Amino acid sequence: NPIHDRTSDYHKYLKVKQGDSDLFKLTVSDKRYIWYNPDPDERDSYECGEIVSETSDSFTFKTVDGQDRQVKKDDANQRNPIKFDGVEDMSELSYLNEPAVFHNLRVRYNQDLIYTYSGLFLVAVNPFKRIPIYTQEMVDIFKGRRRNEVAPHIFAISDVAYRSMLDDRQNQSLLITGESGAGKTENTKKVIQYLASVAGRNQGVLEQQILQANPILEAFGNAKTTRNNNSSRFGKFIEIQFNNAGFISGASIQSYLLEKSRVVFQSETERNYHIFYQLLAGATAEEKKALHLAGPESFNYLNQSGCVDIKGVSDEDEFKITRQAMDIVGFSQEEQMSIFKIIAGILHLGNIKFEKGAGEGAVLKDKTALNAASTVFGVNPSVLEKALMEPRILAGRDLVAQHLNVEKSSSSRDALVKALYGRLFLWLVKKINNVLCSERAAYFIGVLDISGFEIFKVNSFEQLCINYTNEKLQQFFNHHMFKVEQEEYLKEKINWTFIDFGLDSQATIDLIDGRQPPGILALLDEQSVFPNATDNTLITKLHSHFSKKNAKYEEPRFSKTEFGVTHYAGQVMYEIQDWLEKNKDPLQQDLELCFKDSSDNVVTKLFNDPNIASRAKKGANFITVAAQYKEQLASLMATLETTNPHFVRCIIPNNKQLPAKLEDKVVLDQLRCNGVLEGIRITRKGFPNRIIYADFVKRYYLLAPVPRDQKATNIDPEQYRFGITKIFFR
Ligand SMILES: Nc1ncnc2c1ncn2[C@@H]1O[C@H](COP(=O)(O)OP(=O)(O)O)[C@@H](O)[C@H]1O
Ligand code: VO4
Ligand SMILES: [Mg+2]
Repeated sequence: NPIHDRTSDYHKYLKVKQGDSDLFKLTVSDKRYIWYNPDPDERDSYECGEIVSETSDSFTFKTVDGQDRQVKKDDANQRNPIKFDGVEDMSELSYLNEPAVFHNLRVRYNQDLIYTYSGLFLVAVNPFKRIPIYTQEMVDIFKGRRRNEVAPHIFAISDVAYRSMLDDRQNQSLLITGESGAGKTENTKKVIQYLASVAGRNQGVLEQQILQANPILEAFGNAKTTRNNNSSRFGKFIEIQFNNAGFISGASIQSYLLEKSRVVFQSETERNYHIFYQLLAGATAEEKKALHLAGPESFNYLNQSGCVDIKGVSDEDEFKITRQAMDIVGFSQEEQMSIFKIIAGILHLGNIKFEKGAGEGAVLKDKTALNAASTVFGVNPSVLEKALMEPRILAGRDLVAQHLNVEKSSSSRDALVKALYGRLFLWLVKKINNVLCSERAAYFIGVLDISGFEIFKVNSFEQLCINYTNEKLQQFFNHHMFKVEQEEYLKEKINWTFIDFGLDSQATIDLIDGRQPPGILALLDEQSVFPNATDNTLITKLHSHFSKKNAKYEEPRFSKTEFGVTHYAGQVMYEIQDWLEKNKDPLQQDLELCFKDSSDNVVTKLFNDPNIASRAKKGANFITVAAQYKEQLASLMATLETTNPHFVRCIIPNNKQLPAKLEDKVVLDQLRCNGVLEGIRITRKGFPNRIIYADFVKRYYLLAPVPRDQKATNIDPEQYRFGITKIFFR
């Protein structure tokens, strides 16, 4: 038993190293310590000091340098006894304080132990390096073990969810939180791997396909951002489905909010979606020929950030992986080819150069890019050109051709690319889901991997929707961990004295998505269907409604085009530029007519399938992006509310994507804003386990002298409470 064998990889990689003679000595010391701030300005940088004296209300301690300091016992952050250093469950700590919590995570991190329990949920600190803890052998160990019998691991939280599914015959969810680059997506992948393994029908196809969906989605939905070289630029809710038996019956992926604008624009040093680089790199010369491709430097859509490659990554090699995945998922050779033609057409489109013509309306002097694109997409070039520069619209009922200028024509070509891309993405997912749909699921374990909280020099509409989503997910944790928990206690009249954990994202949530009074999204929507609205009228309106009126909102004095929102993770300044267009998400209809006529089977679907091509209508207008997403999100949350949730809090160690470099301020801000300590305090202070008397009696009347057919209901009364319908236990 590797679990017992100090020589096992399990022991080696998942357990705290045996401390030494000396350590033993320090461990038995009678000395007492405190965590303190050598510099009170830097409240997150602590030192260890020996408590030398004490009064009824204070502690006197020595500082590093050796000097002595005094503190109210009240404000003291006592250091836990060293035997606690590296503890698997921080709820065991005697002293629950910031520096102590960070310390324990630091101890574990320093020996490559990235997983640590915080009471009922898991904390995962990104290592920024490979740790061999995810092998089959590793998986095998977790298999069916109680959380308590094994070390903290994403596999273990996965097993528990799985057991709870089968035990309670209830659906579950694995909610993995974190800011951008925290490790949500790596963890998610581990969750899937585990489930596939432990509930996989052995004798691995459905299962491998489930697995294989991954690289396809990431090649098309991930990109290098300044915070993450493999940033998920869309969110996903993966439903792992199981039959009555507990075997994996299927899976389903729901995608959210693809950052379509990345296809046409990328900030300095970032990348466009990986796929673009994989194709250019992994394409054959025969393919490169037929697609009229060159290197990324030859394309405006890939040659503006200053970055075409990611250290340690081989686009050409990933291309092969993407392709095999498509192969395993089942995409036909023809399908794949159309897929690449679409990518290639996008690239050429991007190369179209509009020029001012006669007067205002634009002209296209060189048709190379235009012809190349038309040729790969299987659409008519003149038709496409007219659709770009002179699209037709109704003026009342009259039909008028517009004559767009250089700026509008480019924006339109951009809009066409974005729709091509977003719809291709949706098609890839739908294609994947259809392959994976083969059973009327008895249960599911849903894994949520969203784009996490992010802040850039320029935060736009995409950032707002992302951060809003992260704010809602945090609220869901708050709700679950504290709101609902206490209500049960209070409900069951167990004499719980309500505690205010001080964590509440409601006000921020409301500021954003409130109806009445209207929040930011409501106002954006109103202005969005207002004929004379401009980004300027929009911002003015936001300010008029929230400036000096909403606590979570700020109208900055240093800018006229930005507004600030105070999220759980920090305040973010948003630039209003393009918001109406972004919310409206327009696309000239003549563009769509051009594409519905494509000789390409895939292109056709993107434009002809109402599942992909159709826009929903809200009265006299089509639905906006905001309303639409707000709705998707609300629906997600409702679904989650029907599951038994398990939280994984991913923690980023620093902002450099470096291993072995745990930054205290970095980590502490996350622990603070995620509600980690409060969450530990609740686990401690309260009563996790509870059972209705009758299901308790019925279940086991056997330990009894007691019938099977409440009050009657030895074991110690310290760890138990008597509720009004159930009894509670620790
Ligand atoms: N458990 C882990 N093991 C190894 N590397 C990891 C782990 N978790 C995260 N990483 C590293 O951090 C990077 C960002 O992680 P990721 O899951 O993509 O973040 P996000 O939370 O943004 O999804 C990964 O590409 C990988 O380099
Ligand atoms: O960087 V991530 O949080 O996958 O968008
Ligand atoms: Mg991710």
